[PDB]
Amino acid sequence: TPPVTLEAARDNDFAFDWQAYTPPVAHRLGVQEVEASIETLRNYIDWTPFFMTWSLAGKYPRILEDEVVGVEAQRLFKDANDMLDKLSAEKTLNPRGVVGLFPANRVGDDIEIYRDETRTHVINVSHHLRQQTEKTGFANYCLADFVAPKLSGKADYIGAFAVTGGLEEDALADAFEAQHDDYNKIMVKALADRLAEAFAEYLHERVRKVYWGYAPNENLSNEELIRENYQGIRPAPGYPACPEHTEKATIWELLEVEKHTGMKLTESFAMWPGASVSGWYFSHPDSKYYAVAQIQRDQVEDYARRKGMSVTEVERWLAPNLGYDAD
Ligand SMILES: C[S@@+](CC[C@H](N)C(=O)[O-])C[C@H]1O[C@@H](n2cnc3c(N)ncnc32)[C@H](O)[C@@H]1O
Repeated sequence: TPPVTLEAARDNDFAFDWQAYTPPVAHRLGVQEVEASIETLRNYIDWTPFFMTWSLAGKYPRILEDEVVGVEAQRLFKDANDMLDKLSAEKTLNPRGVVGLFPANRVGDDIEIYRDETRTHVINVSHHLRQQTEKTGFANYCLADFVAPKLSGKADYIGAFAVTGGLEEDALADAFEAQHDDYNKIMVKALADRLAEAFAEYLHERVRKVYWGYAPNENLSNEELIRENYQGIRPAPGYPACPEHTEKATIWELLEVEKHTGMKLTESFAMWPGASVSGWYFSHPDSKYYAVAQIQRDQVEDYARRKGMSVTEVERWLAPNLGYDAD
């Protein structure tokens, strides 16, 4: 579809009646270090991606019943589960995380995060991109649209989190590798992954129910959680609704991630350990995932100005999304 100017994009933003909506107030504002045991996390594991890691197709649990790959799947799963028992027992892989909730308001395509409820001092800004193609009856989405504009005078909030399956991940895989045991070496990385992702599901649930607290009586099964049948979203930088990776640096700063979990970001803004998940929390009932997709040169120059970066640095990071021939 033909791109649109940034201005026409911004003119077709998410239309909602803010004067008639009262965003839910965050019950626990602030930053809180969190933890979760392997035992608790196992109830939140989505196993389908583990089987796909072992090049097996099929969705858990039906996959355990496949007359051809069923038996290999059952072996994998049994070994998966005995290793979990062992890391659980020996406390050798320890999931760590941090979560935070903040007063926030939308100004343009960005989200201002305030030091407190007087909302007079911006401690950080969460920058976002807006879809830049001609949209038919649908707004040109930007994640900032799901937070109340500062102009509406409504108090709103945003949350963030960073979780890891454990800082031991490499020590464990490194040891399986030294003795040429690539099976378990894969096994331990595949599990740390499931655990990181389980912790993100579990923590999002605690946020919906207690920390932000807008859905205190929520009672979803793990399959309902996997189907995302809850109110709200937890977009992660790097994913399609927010493809710009350097924003992981804002989360690291807001939650003081390294100080509270030992998790670090690299030169290309990847997270260490490898089994880690970071992102934002949005409470709006209408929030959803989508792809920003191809963005034009006017959006790149504006984004660079807001971020305080040169247009070429922004070109490096948004390269998969430039809707024009970059250089
Ligand atoms: C990666 S899966 C994780 C849950 C799944 N059951 C699993 O275990 O893999 C879905 C997650 O990816 C991120 N995500 C997916 N689509 C996204 C989008 N379009 N924009 C931003 N983040 C997105 C969100 O953090 C979301 O919770």
